[PDB]
Amino acid sequence: SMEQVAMELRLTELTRLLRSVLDQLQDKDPARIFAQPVSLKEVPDYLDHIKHPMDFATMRKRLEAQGYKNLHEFEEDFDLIIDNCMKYNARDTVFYRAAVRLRDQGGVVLRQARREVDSIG
Ligand SMILES: CC(=O)NCCNc1ccccc1
Repeated sequence: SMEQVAMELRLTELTRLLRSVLDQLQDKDPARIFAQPVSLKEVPDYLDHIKHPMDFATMRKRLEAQGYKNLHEFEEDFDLIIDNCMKYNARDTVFYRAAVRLRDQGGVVLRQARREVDSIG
């Protein structure tokens, strides 16, 4: 139907906007601490601690599959990256501190993205 095509066009455009957001957010992790999933070969007990792991590569996979239906779904995955890190790692670690910085610097990018998504429809 024409309606389904129009809907798919909107999804494609959302994916394009979210791709830009994702690149901007990942730029705020220059150490690439959150770039890949935590390896069970390196951290064997990780899944005993964290029930819903997330990372930028996994987000990018879901993104390119047009698996984010709205910004809220995207933000919930971004939030997992930060919240998981701030649970698993203690406050005086380079990991926790990177998560704080990513949260702070990313809020700016997400504040604008929320307005843009509301604007464009
Ligand atoms: C994203 C995150 O929580 N990173 C810290 C915990 N994972 C870790 C993996 C290899 C070596 C040291 C630590």
